[PDB]
Amino acid sequence: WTATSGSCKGRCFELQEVGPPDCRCDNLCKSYSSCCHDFDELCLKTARGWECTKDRCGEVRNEENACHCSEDCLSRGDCCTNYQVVCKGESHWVDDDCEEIKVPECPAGFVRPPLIIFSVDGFRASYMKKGSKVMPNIEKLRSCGTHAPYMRPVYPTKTFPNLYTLATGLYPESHGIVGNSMYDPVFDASFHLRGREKFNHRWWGGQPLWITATKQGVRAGTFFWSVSIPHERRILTILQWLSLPDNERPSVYAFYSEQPDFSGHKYGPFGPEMTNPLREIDKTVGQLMDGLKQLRLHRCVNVIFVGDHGMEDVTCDRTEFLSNYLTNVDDITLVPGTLGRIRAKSINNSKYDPKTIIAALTCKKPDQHFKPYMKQHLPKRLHYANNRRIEDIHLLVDRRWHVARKPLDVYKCFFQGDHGFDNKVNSMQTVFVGYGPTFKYRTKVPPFENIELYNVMCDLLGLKPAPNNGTHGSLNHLLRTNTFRPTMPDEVSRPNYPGIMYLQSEFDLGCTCDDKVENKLEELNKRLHTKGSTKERHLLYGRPAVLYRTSYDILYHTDFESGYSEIFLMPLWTSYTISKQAEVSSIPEHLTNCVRPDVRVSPGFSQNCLAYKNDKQMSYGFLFPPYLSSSPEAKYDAFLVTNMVPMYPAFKRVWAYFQRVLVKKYASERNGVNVISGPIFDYNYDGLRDTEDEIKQYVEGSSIPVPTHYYSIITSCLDFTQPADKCDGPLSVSSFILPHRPDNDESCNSSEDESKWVEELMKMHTARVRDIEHLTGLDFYRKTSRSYSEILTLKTYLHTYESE
Ligand SMILES: *[C@@H]1O[C@H](CO)[C@@H](O[C@@H]2O[C@H](CO)[C@@H](O[C@@H]3O[C@H](CO[C@H]4O[C@H](CO)[C@@H](O)[C@H](O[C@H]5O[C@H](CO)[C@@H](O)[C@H](O)[C@@H]5O[C@H]5O[C@H](CO)[C@@H](O)[C@H](O)[C@@H]5O)[C@@H]4O)[C@@H](O)[C@H](O[C@H]4O[C@H](CO)[C@@H](O)[C@H](O)[C@@H]4O[C@H]4O[C@H](CO)[C@@H](O)[C@H](O)[C@@H]4O)[C@@H]3O)[C@H](O)[C@H]2NC(C)=O)[C@H](O)[C@H]1NC(C)=O
Ligand SMILES: Cc1nnn(Cc2cc(C(F)(F)F)ccc2CCC(=O)N2CCC(CC[S@@](=O)c3ncc(S(N)(=O)=O)s3)CC2)n1
Ligand SMILES: [Ca+2]
Ligand SMILES: [Ca+2]
Ligand SMILES: [Cl-]
Ligand SMILES: [K+]
Ligand code: NA
Ligand SMILES: [Zn+2]
Repeated sequence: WTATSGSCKGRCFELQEVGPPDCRCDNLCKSYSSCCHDFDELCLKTARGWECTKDRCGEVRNEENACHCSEDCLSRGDCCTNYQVVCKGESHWVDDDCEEIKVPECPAGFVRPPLIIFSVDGFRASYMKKGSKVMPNIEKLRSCGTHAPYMRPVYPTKTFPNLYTLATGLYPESHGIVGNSMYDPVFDASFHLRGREKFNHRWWGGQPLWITATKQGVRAGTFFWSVSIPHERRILTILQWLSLPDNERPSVYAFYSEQPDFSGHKYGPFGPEMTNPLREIDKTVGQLMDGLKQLRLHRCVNVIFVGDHGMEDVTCDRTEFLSNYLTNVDDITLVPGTLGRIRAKSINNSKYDPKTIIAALTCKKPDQHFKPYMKQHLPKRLHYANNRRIEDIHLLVDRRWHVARKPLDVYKCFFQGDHGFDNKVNSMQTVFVGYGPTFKYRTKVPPFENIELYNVMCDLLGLKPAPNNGTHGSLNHLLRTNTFRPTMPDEVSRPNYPGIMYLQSEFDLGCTCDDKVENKLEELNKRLHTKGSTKERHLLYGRPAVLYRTSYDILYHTDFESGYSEIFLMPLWTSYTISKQAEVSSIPEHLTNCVRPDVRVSPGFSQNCLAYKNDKQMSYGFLFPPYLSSSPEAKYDAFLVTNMVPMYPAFKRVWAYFQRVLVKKYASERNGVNVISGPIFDYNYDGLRDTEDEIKQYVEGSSIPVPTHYYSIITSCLDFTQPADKCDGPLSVSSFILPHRPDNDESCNSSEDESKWVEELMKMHTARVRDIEHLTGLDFYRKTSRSYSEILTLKTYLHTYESE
């Protein structure tokens, strides 16, 4: 209930909201059906439009006008944004040359440069180039400020998850806004775009920037705008707030445009109808910048122009129907469209089986335009699992397609655009420009992820960020000043360096190897290798630091070095360098099933071959590949029991092709590579390293835990004219986190040779180094020549494999 008979007089776009039944005058009151009776009359004036004209200059103030051209308007803070251009001979901001903003040039009383976030819905990254002729204000912000070629959104690439990620620095799984539509089974409640459940605070986790600011004594303008407030009025409201007294004036503001998304859905991303929305957005930027210039704020404010996601060509004829695969289609609930999420229609149906739904959806049609996953099997880079609002069964839909339950859902076309697909898809990428005293001048930065921006907005305002998924410091290169200078994390566990401590006969592991094959030149030599003489070649960036409490050993070899876990009975990491000139060899026939005890590591902290023999599902692989041994004698090291890891036969196909073919391919293409590989245990799919008590599967009969995934980090010189092991400058990296699965059901062409499917699999499971850090508790690149912030940027890089 709302007692709508209060008044909005002197309360228009008030910044503190009032409690029901008292009526509201804030920028969300329309969205709550709570505005006072006179809110339209007083707060949404439109009389005489939005621009001063020659005949209005010096007029007598008429409070009915939408904005003013009278002499007092500047000190009142309510002039039309073009007032000084029409009435005082000034130039539009867009017509002024770019001039470096070295320091904030702010009116007295400003304690910090304000931040204005200019957010645009569905603003696809390529609009910056393809629309540049019709967006002169945006183009000047871009060329004169700091810009990225694109900014990566989060998955799903929809509005609500992405705006809230922008606001919090959190993945959707952590902030809780996992879609535009959700069912929370603990609440037993549904969140939808229409309706009122979405206003309940219980959906919205983390700490968004406006709360962060308020808690630390920095005032914030309200970020949300009811859809019927026109853009001109949003801009004028911000500019009016910027004229508040010092004690009342916010330091952080957001504008939001529903365009170009709205028109994109109707017309496709490049429909000829798209030029006009782009022009109109540009005009709105121009109104802000002119208005800031009038207030002497154009060289004071930091402005961020940022999108939530892009837009793809999608029509209703490109819909896949679950009714074509499932016999039981009425026993499921589908969240449909550019992704799918499936759960049982009724929790009383004991016949509902996810395994049989997955199987009925797996590789059933030759051109099938979606792929089912149990959520824990989705690519780890999507970080899309650890939330009860994310259904166990997921469908990753191909770009340009939809999925629906039944044909009647789609005809009971309108639309030519949509979005929501995998966040590496080129059409889903969006934009970032920063312009202001605190951003760099005329500077292009590499693409980055939108989860990073919260930290930077905090830096811009002198705020300590709440705990988030950004890597704070990774975007320091965007900033002229207010950089954040973190210290590397301290190592928690120091390694042991075991020497030869065990005789061969102390091992009863059921392993065999044909290696009784016998010199002081080459005996001193092999001793030096075991003591670390080649470690500078294979460990190029220092050993990784272990950031949690555990017991592990460093093991040196000619060809590779490893950090061996006494708790998990395998390496945490294995590091090796393969030059451009390295040669690939086969496993000799006599060594095919060779596994050799490691005389540095106790039988009690070793794996055993008998467990693998007994476990009919599980085989083994090696982390340092025998194929890349530097010599026949060095090859014996590769068969140590301490280089062995549990592998499903199905996975061995993948891993063998990576090791035998791809590593050498990358070393040829990149002029040598350094490789760090290892196991990952994430049984609770939270993106973080499991403790021992979280492990759900062991090699039958043993204490050997089975990884959920295998990683590799592949580093070389960014200047590929220099070999990876003699690189003077910046590094280049690509990484993956491969799911350790007992079948290759994910890969529909897996019956073909590995050359036709393995690399496509690996591309899908591309990863950042930081993703592997979360998953292992390890900290990489500890000893380079490079600045730490540069290394943090390196750690957030994702190799996406999309074209330009
Ligand atoms: C991305 O960045 C984020 C932010 O840094 C990372 O998320 C953090 O991860 C931590 C570990 O998973 C986690 O720490 C836990 O916090 C518990 C207190 O949590 C509440 O308070 C905080 C602080 O304000 C708040 O942020 C939390 O918000 C979550 O939950 C609400 C619902 O209340 C949601 O609205 C909100 O969206 C958010 O949800 C997300 O996180 C929760 C987990 O907290 C998930 O379940 C959701 O799916 C969603 O992803 C909470 O309101 C604290 O109680 C935990 O303590 C347990 O573990 C410790 C280990 O130190 C143990 O010693 C204790 O005994 C304790 O265990 C007891 O409870 C167990 C569970 O009931 C029980 O099994 C035991 O037997 C014990 O009784 C723990 O410290 C932190 O909350 C989140 N923060 C956020 C915002 O998500 C994230 O990891 C990053 N991602 C990556 C990939 O790096
Ligand atoms: C979510 C969310 N989380 N935090 N915020 C606040 C926020 C943060 C930022 C940030 F962080 F960048 F700084 C910027 C701007 C805002 C305000 C957005 C705003 O005023 N909105 C009201 C209108 C809504 C339209 C839905 S309908 O038009 C559609 N729904 C879904 C659609 S689609 N395109 O199909 O996915 S369109 C959007 C929100 N909003
Ligand atoms: Ca959007
Ligand atoms: Ca985990
Ligand atoms: Cl959704
Ligand atoms: K076996
Ligand atoms: Na297959
Ligand atoms: Zn949209």
